[PDB]
Amino acid sequence: PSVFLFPPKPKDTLMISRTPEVTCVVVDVSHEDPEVKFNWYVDGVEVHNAKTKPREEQYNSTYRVVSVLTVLHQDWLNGKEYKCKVSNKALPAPIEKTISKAKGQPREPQVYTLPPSRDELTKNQVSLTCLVKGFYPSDIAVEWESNGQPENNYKATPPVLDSDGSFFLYSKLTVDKSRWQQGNVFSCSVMHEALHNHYTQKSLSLS
Amino acid sequence: GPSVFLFPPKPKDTLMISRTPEVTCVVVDVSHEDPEVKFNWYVDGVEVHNAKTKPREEQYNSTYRVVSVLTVLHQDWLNGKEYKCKVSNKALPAPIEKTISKAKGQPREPQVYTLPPSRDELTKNQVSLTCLVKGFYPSDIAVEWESNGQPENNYKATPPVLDSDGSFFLYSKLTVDKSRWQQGNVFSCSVMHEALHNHYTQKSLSLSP
Ligand SMILES: *[C@@H]1O[C@H](CO)[C@@H](O[C@@H]2O[C@H](CO)[C@@H](O[C@@H]3O[C@H](CO[C@H]4O[C@H](CO[C@H]5O[C@H](CO)[C@@H](O)[C@H](O)[C@@H]5O[C@H]5O[C@H](CO)[C@@H](O)[C@H](O)[C@@H]5O)[C@@H](O)[C@H](O[C@H]5O[C@H](CO)[C@@H](O)[C@H](O)[C@@H]5O)[C@@H]4O)[C@@H](O)[C@H](O[C@H]4O[C@H](CO)[C@@H](O)[C@H](O)[C@@H]4O[C@H]4O[C@H](CO)[C@@H](O)[C@H](O)[C@@H]4O)[C@@H]3O)[C@H](O)[C@H]2NC(C)=O)[C@H](O)[C@H]1NC(C)=O
Ligand SMILES: *[C@@H]1O[C@H](CO)[C@@H](O[C@@H]2O[C@H](CO)[C@@H](O[C@@H]3O[C@H](CO)[C@@H](O)[C@H](O)[C@@H]3O)[C@H](O)[C@H]2NC(C)=O)[C@H](O)[C@H]1NC(C)=O
Repeated sequence: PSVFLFPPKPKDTLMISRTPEVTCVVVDVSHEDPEVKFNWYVDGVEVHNAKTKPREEQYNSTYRVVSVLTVLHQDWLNGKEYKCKVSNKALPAPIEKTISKAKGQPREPQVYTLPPSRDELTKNQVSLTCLVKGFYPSDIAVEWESNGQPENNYKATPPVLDSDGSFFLYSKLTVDKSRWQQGNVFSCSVMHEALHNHYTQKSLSLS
Repeated sequence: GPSVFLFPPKPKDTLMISRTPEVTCVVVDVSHEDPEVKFNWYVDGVEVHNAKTKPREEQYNSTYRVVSVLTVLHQDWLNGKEYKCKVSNKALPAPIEKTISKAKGQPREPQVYTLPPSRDELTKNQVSLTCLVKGFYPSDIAVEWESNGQPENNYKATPPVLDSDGSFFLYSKLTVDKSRWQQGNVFSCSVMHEALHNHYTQKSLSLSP
């Protein structure tokens, strides 16, 4: 029986309207010993608000059991540690796992929208690029939209370590050439702890 | 006990005829007492006799490490031939065999596009010159920057990323002093990939006053 502990999603911790959660997932729980007990601690102090799922049988004949703790946005961002302790009768000592935000001094992202290269205008679809650089830690959300609605066809690269020890990434949005040439506006919005109000937005249009 | 690792050539070694692509078979945790290792090599089942093994390197836990390098024809690797390394030893029951070959899949030509820095970046000491490379398959690729026929190395590239059509893209960011950009220097983004004519293409980027 193994334990895997998951941090909340970055967008959820950066935005007070959303609800950040840490998730403790226990796998390889047997039929022979099918009950699990969780104990949840924030900075070593036991908490009691966790919601545990009823166990679910997998295709491989084992059980999956999941416990979810809601965390306060500011506790996560302030580096508090979350411990999930799991007990089972086929376990000599219970497994403990501990998670918290990436350590290190935060650096603020610099966001740059780059139009498509002149050479790409011969194609039916063009590439609008969002350079997000100079940020730390790596946890970040970068999204594209137009007229306040999420754009369909894009992908970000993973964050990459830069020479100064900060991170960068690129997000590529693909749009029909006509939509660009008709002069529609597109915006890359970025969320990160080091941004004022955890949010900045940069637009990009043909002119 | 004894393990074997089989490594492939560096993409660009295979992509330029002047360079020497190698398949490298490394053997580790060879016993202190009965060490002698023999290397057999095969290309599509057919034995080849030009591998250059190095004498054993004794470690600091009474274990030997014995590397063996096989030079490979460029066009063989690109044409999907299979390279088998066979390592035998007295302390093995069966000799260990490992096989390796190029990533499969229909090749697709990368498209290459240089993007200048956003005007919002010109308030900084250093600016970002960007090369987008998309539509390529397989992911094996080399991207490099230069100026005035000297390599320009203050750049980092992203990993290849699977795009929404099965092809890969990546970006490579070059960082240069703002002054160098403002003065009209040409920077170029070299791309090397099996699906490009002559395995090479190059795109340039300069300031427009
Ligand atoms: C019966 O069925 C059961 C049910 O299926 C089955 O259970 C399964 O068991 C296996 C192992 O036994 C479990 O495997 C584990 O999976 C974990 C979760 O993996 C996923 O998430 C990872 C992280 O994702 C974030 O981060 C990535 C990079 O950092 C990003 O790429 C992601 O996008 C994502 O980012 C997002 O979140 C960030 C915050 O986290 C945020 O910043 C960011 O912005 C963004 O929002 C991914 O890495 C991972 O992807 C892997 O797999 C896919 C293919 O599916 C590949 O394409 C990827 O490249 C990658 O390889 C998943 O999406 C893992 O964390 C866990 O890893 C650890 O354990 C393994 C060995 O098991 C180690 O090799 C590994 O190194 C990790 O351990 C290390 O650290 C610990 C301590 O920290 C250390 O002790 C250890 O020694 C080691 O160093 C592992 O792989 C699987 O989860 C179970 N499934 C389920 C459904 O529960 C069961 O086994 C079956 N029974 C059998 C087989 O008998
Ligand atoms: C005794 O000492 C030597 C040297 O420290 C150890 O050799 C090392 O063995 C590890 C374990 O397999 C090798 O790891 C391999 O690394 C490559 C990276 O390219 C990876 O692709 C492989 O999958 C694997 O993880 C490692 O290369 C090797 N070190 C060296 C310098 O060659 C050995 O394990 C030790 N033996 C013990 C502790 O019993």
